[PDB]
Amino acid sequence: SIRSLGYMGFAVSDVAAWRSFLTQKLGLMEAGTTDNGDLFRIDSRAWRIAVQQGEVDDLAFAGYEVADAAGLAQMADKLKQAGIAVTTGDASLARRRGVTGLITFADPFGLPLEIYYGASEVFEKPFLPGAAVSGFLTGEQGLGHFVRCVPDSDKALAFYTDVLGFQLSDVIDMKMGPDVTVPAYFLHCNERHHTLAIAAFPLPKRIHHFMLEVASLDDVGFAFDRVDADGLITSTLGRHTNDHMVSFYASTPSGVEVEYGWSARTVDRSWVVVRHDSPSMWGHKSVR
Amino acid sequence: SIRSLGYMGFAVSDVAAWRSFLTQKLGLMEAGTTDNGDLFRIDSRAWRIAVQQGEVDDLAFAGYEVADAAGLAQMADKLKQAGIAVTTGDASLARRRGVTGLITFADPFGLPLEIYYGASEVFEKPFLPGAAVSGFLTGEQGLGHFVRCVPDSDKALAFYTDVLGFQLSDVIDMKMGPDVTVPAYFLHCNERHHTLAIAAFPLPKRIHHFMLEVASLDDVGFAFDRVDADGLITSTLGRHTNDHMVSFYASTPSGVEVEYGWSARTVDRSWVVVRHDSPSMWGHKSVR
Amino acid sequence: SIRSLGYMGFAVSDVAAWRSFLTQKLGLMEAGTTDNGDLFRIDSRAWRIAVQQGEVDDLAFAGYEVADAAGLAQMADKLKQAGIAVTTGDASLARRRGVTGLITFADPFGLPLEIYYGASEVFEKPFLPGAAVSGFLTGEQGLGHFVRCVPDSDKALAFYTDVLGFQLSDVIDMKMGPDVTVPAYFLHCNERHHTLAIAAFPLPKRIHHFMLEVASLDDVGFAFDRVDADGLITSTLGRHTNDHMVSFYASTPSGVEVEYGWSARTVDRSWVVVRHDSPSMWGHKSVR
Amino acid sequence: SIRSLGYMGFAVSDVAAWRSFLTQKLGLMEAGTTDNGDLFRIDSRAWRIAVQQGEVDDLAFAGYEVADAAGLAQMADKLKQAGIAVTTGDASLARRRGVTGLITFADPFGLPLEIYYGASEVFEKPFLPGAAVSGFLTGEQGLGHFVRCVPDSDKALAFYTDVLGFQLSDVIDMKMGPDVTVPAYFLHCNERHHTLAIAAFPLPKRIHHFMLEVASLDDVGFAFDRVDADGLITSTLGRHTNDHMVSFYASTPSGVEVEYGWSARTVDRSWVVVRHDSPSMWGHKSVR
Amino acid sequence: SIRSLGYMGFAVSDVAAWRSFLTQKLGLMEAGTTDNGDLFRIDSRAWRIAVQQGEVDDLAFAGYEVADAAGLAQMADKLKQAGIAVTTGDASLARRRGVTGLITFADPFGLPLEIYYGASEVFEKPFLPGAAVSGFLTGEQGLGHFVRCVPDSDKALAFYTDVLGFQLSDVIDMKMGPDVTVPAYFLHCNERHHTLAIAAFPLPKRIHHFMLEVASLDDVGFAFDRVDADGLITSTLGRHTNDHMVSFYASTPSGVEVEYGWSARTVDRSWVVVRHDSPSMWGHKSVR
Amino acid sequence: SIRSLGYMGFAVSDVAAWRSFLTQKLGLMEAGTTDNGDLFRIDSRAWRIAVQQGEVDDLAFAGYEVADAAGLAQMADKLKQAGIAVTTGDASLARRRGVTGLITFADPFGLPLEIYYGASEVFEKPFLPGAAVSGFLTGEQGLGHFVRCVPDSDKALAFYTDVLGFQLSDVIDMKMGPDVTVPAYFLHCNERHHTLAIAAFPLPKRIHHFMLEVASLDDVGFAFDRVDADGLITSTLGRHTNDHMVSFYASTPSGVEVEYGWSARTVDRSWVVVRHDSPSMWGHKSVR
Amino acid sequence: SIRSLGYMGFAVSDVAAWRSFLTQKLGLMEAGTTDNGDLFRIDSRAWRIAVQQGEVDDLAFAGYEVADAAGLAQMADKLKQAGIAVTTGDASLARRRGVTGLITFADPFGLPLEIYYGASEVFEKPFLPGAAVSGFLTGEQGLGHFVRCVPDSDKALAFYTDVLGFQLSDVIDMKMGPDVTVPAYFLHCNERHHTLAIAAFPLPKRIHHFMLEVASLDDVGFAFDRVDADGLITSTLGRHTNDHMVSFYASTPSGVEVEYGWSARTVDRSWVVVRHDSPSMWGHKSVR
Ligand SMILES: [Fe+2]
Ligand SMILES: [Fe+2]
Ligand SMILES: [Fe+2]
Ligand SMILES: [Fe+2]
Ligand SMILES: [Fe+2]
Ligand SMILES: [Fe+2]
Ligand SMILES: [Fe+2]
Ligand SMILES: [Fe+2]
Ligand SMILES: [Fe+2]
Ligand SMILES: [Fe+2]
Ligand SMILES: [Fe+2]
Ligand SMILES: [Fe+2]
Ligand SMILES: [Fe+2]
Ligand SMILES: [Fe+2]
Repeated sequence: SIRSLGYMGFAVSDVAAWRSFLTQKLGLMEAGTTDNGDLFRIDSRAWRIAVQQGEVDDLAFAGYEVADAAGLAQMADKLKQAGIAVTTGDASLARRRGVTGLITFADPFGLPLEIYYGASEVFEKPFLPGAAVSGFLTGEQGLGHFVRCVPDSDKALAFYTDVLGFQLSDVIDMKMGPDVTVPAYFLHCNERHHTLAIAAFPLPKRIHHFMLEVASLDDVGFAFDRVDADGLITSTLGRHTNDHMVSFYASTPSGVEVEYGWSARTVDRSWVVVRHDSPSMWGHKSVR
Repeated sequence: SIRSLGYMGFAVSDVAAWRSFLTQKLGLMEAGTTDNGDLFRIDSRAWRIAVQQGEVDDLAFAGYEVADAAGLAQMADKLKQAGIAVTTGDASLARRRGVTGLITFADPFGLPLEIYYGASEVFEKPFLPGAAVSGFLTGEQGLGHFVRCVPDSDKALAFYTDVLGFQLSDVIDMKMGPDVTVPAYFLHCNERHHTLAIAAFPLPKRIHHFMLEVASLDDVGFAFDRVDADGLITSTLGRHTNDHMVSFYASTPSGVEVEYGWSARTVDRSWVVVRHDSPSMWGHKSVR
Repeated sequence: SIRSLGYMGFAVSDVAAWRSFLTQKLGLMEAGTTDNGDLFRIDSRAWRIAVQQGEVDDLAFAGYEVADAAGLAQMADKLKQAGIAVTTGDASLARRRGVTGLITFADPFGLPLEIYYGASEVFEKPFLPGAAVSGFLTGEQGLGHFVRCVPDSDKALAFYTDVLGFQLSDVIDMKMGPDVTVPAYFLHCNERHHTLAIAAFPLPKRIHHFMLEVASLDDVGFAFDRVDADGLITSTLGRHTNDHMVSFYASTPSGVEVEYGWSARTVDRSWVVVRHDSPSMWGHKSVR
Repeated sequence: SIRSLGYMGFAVSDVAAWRSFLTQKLGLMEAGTTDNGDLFRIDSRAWRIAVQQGEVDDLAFAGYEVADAAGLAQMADKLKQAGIAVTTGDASLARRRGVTGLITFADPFGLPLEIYYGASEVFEKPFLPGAAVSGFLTGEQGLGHFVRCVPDSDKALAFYTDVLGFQLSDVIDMKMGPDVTVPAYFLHCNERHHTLAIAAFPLPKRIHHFMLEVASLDDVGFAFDRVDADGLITSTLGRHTNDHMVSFYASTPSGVEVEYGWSARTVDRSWVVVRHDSPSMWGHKSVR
Repeated sequence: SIRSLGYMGFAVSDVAAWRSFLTQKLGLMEAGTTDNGDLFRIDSRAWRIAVQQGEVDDLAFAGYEVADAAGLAQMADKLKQAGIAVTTGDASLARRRGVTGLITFADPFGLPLEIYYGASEVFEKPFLPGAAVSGFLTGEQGLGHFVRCVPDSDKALAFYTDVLGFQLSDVIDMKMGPDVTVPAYFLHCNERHHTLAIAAFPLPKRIHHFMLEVASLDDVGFAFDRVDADGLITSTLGRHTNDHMVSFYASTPSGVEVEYGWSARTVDRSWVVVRHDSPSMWGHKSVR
Repeated sequence: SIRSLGYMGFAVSDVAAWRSFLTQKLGLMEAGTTDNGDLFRIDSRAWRIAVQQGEVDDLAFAGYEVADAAGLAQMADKLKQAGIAVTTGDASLARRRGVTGLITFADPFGLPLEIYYGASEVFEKPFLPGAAVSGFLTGEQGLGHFVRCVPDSDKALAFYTDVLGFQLSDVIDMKMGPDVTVPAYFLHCNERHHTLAIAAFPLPKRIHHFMLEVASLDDVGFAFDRVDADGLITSTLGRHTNDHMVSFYASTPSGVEVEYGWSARTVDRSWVVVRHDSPSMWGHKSVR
Repeated sequence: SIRSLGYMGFAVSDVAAWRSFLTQKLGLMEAGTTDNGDLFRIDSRAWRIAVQQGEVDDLAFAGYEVADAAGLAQMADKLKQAGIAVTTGDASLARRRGVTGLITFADPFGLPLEIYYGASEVFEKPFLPGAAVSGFLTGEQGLGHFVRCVPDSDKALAFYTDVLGFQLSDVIDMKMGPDVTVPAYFLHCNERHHTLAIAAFPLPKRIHHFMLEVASLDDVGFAFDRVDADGLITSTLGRHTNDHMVSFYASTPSGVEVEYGWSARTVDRSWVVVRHDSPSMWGHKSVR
């Protein structure tokens, strides 16, 4: 059973731009370069984000974490029974990722996905942010979340809930013009309101944005100014209606956006599915 | 599995009287008028109470909330297996209610009931009460409760516990004269002591009263004076023996009573069924 | 320096009525009869209220407590310097009161007052209320408070603040008819909002009422019913604007009223004098 | 000794614009119209802000609160000894202000000031905001603060600290162009970081802005959108370096600005005077 | 100004009996033998109790602690001004006591007293009790207390309060037979209810008992059994009326009694002098 | 189901050296000598560590605790079904161990193991440490942990997880020279991070070390000095990467090492298996 | 009145060595270079430590902070009245230090001292440590402390307590060989146990060491390893007897030592002067 989103990899045209953006603007810690690419940390894990040179300028792969080898076995079985082509990652791939075991496959629309267990901790190399950030919120909530853009929401929903086991949190009916309303589905696999959201948005990328959550309002405020100085803000500060996250959005060097937030609410056992007609309570004025 | 009482609809002869009563006396928020009727809010939900023009001057329908589509499916199945005529609400009804999916049916004595999932939240339109009220208690406890008057308690009990899944909290043996003692059954479907009570009282209405719970004693005290000014109090302040709610009762424009209270105790896993011979510890002097 | 109101004595025409009223209706503990009269307790002190046979049917004397012999000396000095006739209570009076030392004198309008130190504690005879009362609030706040009716508020104010050292909390402009508005002054000598209030009300008694404070809302609710059963309620439950006490008023056998309340706010160092135009936020409907 | 800023009065050309702005945009409560003008509330006090028709379109007077009559006497004495012309407000003025006693005078540069005691509380008329605002922070910190623009900071400083008793919190060296740096002095008279700030800014008004503090971040976020809808924002959200208040600034109908904030830090006994070179840690981007 | 009782010395006929009694029965830590005698610890101080060979079999001296050299100077001055013969302890005595400076003198009835400052801490030799005791309560409350038996209470009271600065906590009128009632005065010099008590009891010793306070009820219960095994209990478990200490009394090898207790209440600024007619609420049955 | 490690027995060549080491250096309580050997306590249990004369100078047996007789039955069954030779301990062995029932068997490499239920508590003989130790952490976490050295980790892992039911916490890849990397597996059976660790280290003993956990940092610091005085430290203070325990290692008289630590983190339900490349975050410098 | 130690300046032969040592080993933040020298931060202040090129390789000056201009005036007066040559720092010096006002002078043995008020805060440039350090403890406790080596302790003591106003915390009798015992005096000017210590040690430097306090044990543990890697440790981890600080000592490039600690206890109003015979409870083994 998937416990959380553990890592993400980006294939970009300008690795140097990404390195500077992640460390200097967002405050991630540069963790060295390997055959896995330029590695970045936000907590005790050896790496959470990998940046590789590539033409797509987009998310290259995402890794979901299971608790142990038994969990990995369960997921592999579930995928096989669904008719999904799964490959047991070889020792070489596992070593490149710094994990104990992993299986690879793709979502219905081609995004490479990996499910693994036994990632590497580096408590002996204490996290030191590249910019003044009090801390990132990970732990049992994992890395954060991303919005997967798809041509068919229903097919995507079936795969992610029925095969991968994500549960629906809520739905937001996104009004994109008079004749267009697109539902965005927010899914969770742990306490974090959503680890994955699915929407049929007409975008050139695999994801609309990925999100990192910090520990204090000041972390967000300071980062906003750092990013704004280079004219990269896409949405002003605001609070979402569903996860109640206070955040701003900015453009990464690949055009993909990043959401930097704080104070999101979590999902509990008493949670009930609801719907919203707006994605924000206040703020989030588009400056794109 | 029913999680809570989510909404109620009243069909009344004087809509204007009801609008003024709910907002000015009780402090609910006017949420506009639609084909669902005059809508009123007490929290983040788009509406909790609907008032429509009608001859009965009584509760027209009540909606019970399930967590998701799977829960809706379970309830529909349970009702069918019991031989209850259930209708899957059409898109038109779902849109009128602002819900994602719903099924309709009636209790053994004709009260229209609806079970739904995915109601609408409006966090972007912050709740502002029509009178000075610090807040209403809803959340996982839902809207509040109401007492269903029935000609046969046993038949009602079987339907609500065996088919709808409510659990018994306790029973109060209501002494109505020397030769008449009527048991009132209090049922819960969540932490709230009771979301539904059943009693064979000789009343012209479907319910004896509905109850709204507020956040502080002052909310109750101030509302009492507002209502008393118009001579609408039916019972003085008092505390119930079973749910320990401190409340007063007042008459709505339809003759149906409303209970306005604070500080009720909740039901836990260690709860045991008990019986009482009085409905109140103190107060609740009838001024009818 | 006066620390609190320590005890009160009533001279009544019907001692038996008072005994039954204090124990059975209010829940005080009968503490025996001595040459000090019928004694009643509300806490660890040997007695707080004394009832003696007398014609006035009113408050006979009140005792204010100082911390020690030095404090007693200071007050005696302050009174003498003001030209007040003070008498050092003799051993006989001190023994009758159960105190270590005391001085006696009268307020400008004839109320016998006593200032003493070293009252008797009886921890070995644990307090057991005469009715179900969770507890009375005394401690550093003392016995409670009473409203002294006077023919001239200014003369009374000068004596109580300038000579006795009470400090003003606030003032309420009591509208008693179109052509009559009487200011009521509320004074404190410790954390309790007011230990004494002064008003020029046209009453046949020395005090409008005395107040006892209990530990929970239920103590008040249950007592209300006990008193109401005998038709002795004079004001329904309500909350005051100044001390925020939730209370009801009832008539004692002497016609003097008693206020029975809970949850009053205290005065701190940041306190500032204010004025009010109403004595109650809600409730306190006169049923006299 | 001045305890806090208690009330403010504005003399404006468009009273209707102000009424709508204060209630609908900021969420203040309309408290009626008297010979004191249109009254607005933010807490239990009968009024905190008065709006009168006038030509100046600016702050007309400010009232500082003392604890009692003795405090009023002390301040009057202090002012007289300093050679300031003080007038004991007559009963008529006191009644218009709803206070017990007050003295009037002006600061060195003509701003009418009033020091009073015994303002009116209206707990019986519970505060109900004109817009969704969880609450305003007042209490011992008073109304909020305002920045007094003066032609000579040193003369202003001497008057406010030496005569009125305000204490310096800190100083910010405001860089207004290459050849101009103006120090802004922040003063406190209670826990609130500053109740008054003084700066020699070249402005047509007596004050740069006045500030109201709310209870939650959402209060600020929602108000920002309400104000932004009418294009009245002058500074984006940001946090100050000295009081650590998270706020935005907006233009009132008189051109005077209002700061609406949350989460300011307070001053304690361990406080030490410091200096800053920037007024904001992040945000507060001028959109004027 | 005296801060607390810091140490005590006993001159006994059987040093070995005392050593075994203090360590094995009471749980004190043996701290070695010096020219100061056999030393015992209960906390971080180098010693709190000294046992020397002597004929009196009683308390030989007691040391009161001041905060510093200035405090020592003040006390010496106060004693001289009172006509008390004070001797500045010489380096030899200071070294024997392990203190920085001290003055010696005697109470009106011959008990040698010492006031000192700068005692020795031995944090490097962690306290290890001689029996299972969770801990002793000392800190700002000092060593504990003792009851000084005197032939004239008034003379003793004057010396201890007027010269040494102790303050009265309360008085207990000890009924010793029909024709004899002796007042016991309890005095404090810090938070501990009493550090010294004075009574004119007809005893052959300088003190009735000394008291040590432990951290838990079990410490008392276990010690009771250890002492009871040797038939040394003089009073069963009980709770005092004034300090609310739960304790038992036992006989030391010198006939002087020791009180071993737990959970005493402290004295605060709001404390007022009171009187009691019994020394115990419950228990303390004499088995002498 | 195994609840914890309950006791351990050592067979040593120098019993006297062990007695002095455990009590004087580590602070364990000497609990007498029986046919079970020299017994030592760390909490309420009659004994936790037994020292017997023997040639191996190593761990002789370890006892795992189940909750009751049903649990014992389950484990016996599980072992039998796995083909392990289990012997139901006879009354004589049970009496020697002070347990109610037990079964004996051996791990795949010859270590005698015992699973038992109903050990003896001795609350009537309160724990008193042999050295200044505030306390040991046991309770639901049991005695502590030990590292089992084995020739084949996989065979050991299968036995301990599949048969005994331990769960994997994490793995540390121990770099022992350029051509040697040995994985150490850490297993838990309760909240304690690990009760057992398995590694194929080339050591002459059955275990690398056993660990005792104390309540405060000072307990560790003081013990370090006691042990260092005799030159027995093998690793300086440091903190582990996996359990986050702050500890030092020392040599026992048998050559087997003991780890003495504080502040380890526990394992919860959200725990996920991870891997590390270093066993320590800081410190733990080998001084062997 | 001196509130705390605010800043320190070092005049060193190798500025580059110091820069690398402070940032990489200790984790201070490099704050730029000015005419005040290389500046380093540990909190919101613009700088706390300045490093200048110089021959002495020692502490060049220390700055003590007063609350405001009045405090500065008081200290200047106190120094003048004592016959100390004080110089009012000129605008140039104040600007170089980044303070509002300051006075300069020297201690009896030539150490340049400065007392100032109104230092610069830089909240807009959030602190980012040069190494992984969770945080430094400053606030009302100031920078930390240093031990001033003097040829005559009594003369130094008189100056620091009688003129500068420091208060004695405690004394440690340092045994430096059989025929030498030197008392070290620890003084405080706020809650920090000691801001200054004085001892007549035979050292070539003005101070034995300066101390920085961090927020967690790990900060100390990690720094220890960083420093140990270069062989700069002078004392192993240990805890002091007087301030209870857990720390290690290391050599700076100037030979002066630095103490890096955590968890020191503070001084309160109940504090009493004591003496110790050892400076450490455990650890602090000299490896010099
Ligand atoms: Fe879920
Ligand atoms: Fe997002
Ligand atoms: Fe239930
Ligand atoms: Fe009800
Ligand atoms: Fe007061
Ligand atoms: Fe009253
Ligand atoms: Fe101040
Ligand atoms: Fe402001
Ligand atoms: Fe006292
Ligand atoms: Fe005692
Ligand atoms: Fe587990
Ligand atoms: Fe270990
Ligand atoms: Fe001090
Ligand atoms: Fe130090």
